[PDB]
Amino acid sequence: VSKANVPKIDVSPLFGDDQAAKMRVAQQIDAASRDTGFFYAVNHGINVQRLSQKTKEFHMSITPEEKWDLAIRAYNKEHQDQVRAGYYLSIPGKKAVESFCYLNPNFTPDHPRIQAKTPTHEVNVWPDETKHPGFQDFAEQYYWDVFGLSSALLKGYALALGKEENFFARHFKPDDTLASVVLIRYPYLDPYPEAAIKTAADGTKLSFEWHEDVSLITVLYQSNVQNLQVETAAGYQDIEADDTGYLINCGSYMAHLTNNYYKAPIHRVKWVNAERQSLPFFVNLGYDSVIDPFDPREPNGKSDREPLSYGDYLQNGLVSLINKNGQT
Ligand SMILES: C[S@](=O)C[C@H](C(=O)O)N1C(=O)[C@@H](NC(=O)CCC[C@H](N)C(=O)O)[C@H]1S
Ligand SMILES: [Fe+2]
Repeated sequence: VSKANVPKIDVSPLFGDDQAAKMRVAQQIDAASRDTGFFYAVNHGINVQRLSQKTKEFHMSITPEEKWDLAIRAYNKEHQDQVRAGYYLSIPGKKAVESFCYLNPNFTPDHPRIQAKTPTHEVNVWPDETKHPGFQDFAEQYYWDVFGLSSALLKGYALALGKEENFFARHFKPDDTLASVVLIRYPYLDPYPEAAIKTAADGTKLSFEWHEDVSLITVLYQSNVQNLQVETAAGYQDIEADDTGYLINCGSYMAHLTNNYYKAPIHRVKWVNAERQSLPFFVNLGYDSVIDPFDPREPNGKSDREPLSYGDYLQNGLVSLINKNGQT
């Protein structure tokens, strides 16, 4: 299988005030977005080793009792309000992956969207502090650290598209973003259950089938175990692992907004019998954010797509994905 072109882009100018340097970053983002659709963000400023250590400590110490107590509705009918946030359980013998999802820490019981019980907004659930000292605080701070990186990246994408740098970022705000963190555990298992292994039409053993992301962009930390593949005209290609960088790609909202100038790349997860982490941040806008679709290939910038609200986009997409590839 050939290796995918995934360049490493030094994104540090996007945090500063050197506008020319920022355009040179934007060109690299443009190039990667028009090629395979992936790049690694390097010099991003985030302590990923500490993220992976705190995440390991949580995954390896949470107990079965705690998983039920935090479980989303799909696993625990008592928890009707938890569609998105909480624990996603494994099924020994059938489903290997397990994960924990949390949303904007500002979605508190007094937040006006929580009061209105607006879809896709939830108050996060957390384990007991004494059993997981430091974990909630760590995870909440991680949310804001990756939010800051994501805001810088959105400035780069906006420049790359010929827009002013706050074109996306002005819709990405601490008080209302629908962005989520997922702390995914892919375990080592001996024997590994065949029912937990899917098989692609080409024969490749998979843990998660082909999909486009439900996001504006995805900002991903993973361990140094190769597993991702991207579909290109060349066929599926392997994305090399880099546990020092953030793997970045566009989701299908970006594809809508840009009339597919920046495609949401189709990708999938190969089956690997290895204990590893996958820690995506899904960059979602606010529930009522609307960006007028455009097309940077057309002289007048005009597109024949209708405007779509982020909240409608997100609620439909999350359901569709579960229907396509199954409840994670
Ligand atoms: C790089 S790979 O595609 C990332 C990863 C994986 O399996 O490692 N994936 C997931 O997990 C899949 N994504 C989802 O199921 C969407 C989760 C959305 C989330 N529960 C939310 O409420 O925001 C996909 S995006
Ligand atoms: Fe994905």
